[PDB]
Amino acid sequence: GSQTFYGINYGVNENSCPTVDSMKNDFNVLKPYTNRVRTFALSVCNQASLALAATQALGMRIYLGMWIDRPDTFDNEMNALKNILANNDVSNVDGLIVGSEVLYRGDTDPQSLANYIKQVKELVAPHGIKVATADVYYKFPEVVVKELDFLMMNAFPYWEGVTIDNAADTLMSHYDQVVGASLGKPVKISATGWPSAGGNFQSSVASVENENKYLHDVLCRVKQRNIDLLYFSAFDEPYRGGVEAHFGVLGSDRNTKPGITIEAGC
Ligand SMILES: OC[C@H]1O[C@@H](O[C@@H]2[C@@H](O)[C@H](O)O[C@H](CO)[C@H]2O)[C@H](O)[C@@H](O)[C@@H]1O
Ligand SMILES: OC[C@H]1O[C@@H](O[C@@H]2[C@@H](O)[C@H](O)O[C@H](CO)[C@H]2O)[C@H](O)[C@@H](O)[C@@H]1O
Repeated sequence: GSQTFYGINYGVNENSCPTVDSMKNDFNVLKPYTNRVRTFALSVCNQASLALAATQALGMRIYLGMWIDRPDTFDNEMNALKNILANNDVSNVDGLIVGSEVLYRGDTDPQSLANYIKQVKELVAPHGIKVATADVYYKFPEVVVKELDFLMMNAFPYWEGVTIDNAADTLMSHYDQVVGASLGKPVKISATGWPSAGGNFQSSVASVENENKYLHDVLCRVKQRNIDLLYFSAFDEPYRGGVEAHFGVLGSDRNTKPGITIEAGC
């Protein structure tokens, strides 16, 4: 069952940073279901350095994310990347995700993002690390795609008001659109998930039964087409509030969630 998830997204509380041992304990709980995790920032809580130590001690692999929005974050994250290359083994890194939903938010223009990606690639390619960026299905302009090794899609049919019966079918449809913008490069999925509590979004209903269904459907669909998927997310995160506090496969105290069965639908 350590093949059930290709990988899993792992959240971090910036106002209450973990330790190496605390990360090791967290990743340990996940080991029966996966061998791979993903972090969202390099410098924040020094999380990238600590997660490399934790994954390596446990024999696991990792995707490393760079968090860029405000102008200063471009300098800070690049300096953190340089420190990582000098202070860490990186042989267990499957990719570097340069920004997440940068174009969706309008943090910067397409040409500027392409230039930053180009600089990142020049630094890590001799270390043997492939580069991507993550964004919504309608935000992959050619000028950005030209600089990538591969593409990663964030897509949540829940935030689209899509009903649970149609949700995984819609995910796959959005995937086909990213392929259309891919220039023939490989396409992966960096994030999708479904909340267990916190109300509804139009016809999209939040419940334990629905998260269970969505998990089964997506795992089946990506297996049929040989698509690599990072599920969102590992544990519930209360400090986000409301619906955003209920995306975990497991609970906030690292116990299992009653009603969730971890398995693929085919
Ligand atoms: O802590 C770094 C940045 O994290 C951002 O939230 C992330 C979300 O975009 C993503 O979808 O989920 C992960 C894990 O739950 C979050 O870390 C914040 O929005 C940023 O303000 C923050 O700098
Ligand atoms: O609350 C805003 C959230 O919006 C999400 O983007 C949505 C996509 O996931 C979804 O597939 O499409 C719709 C537009 O058709 C987007 O709004 C982000 O993924 C979240 O990070 C964000 O919090």
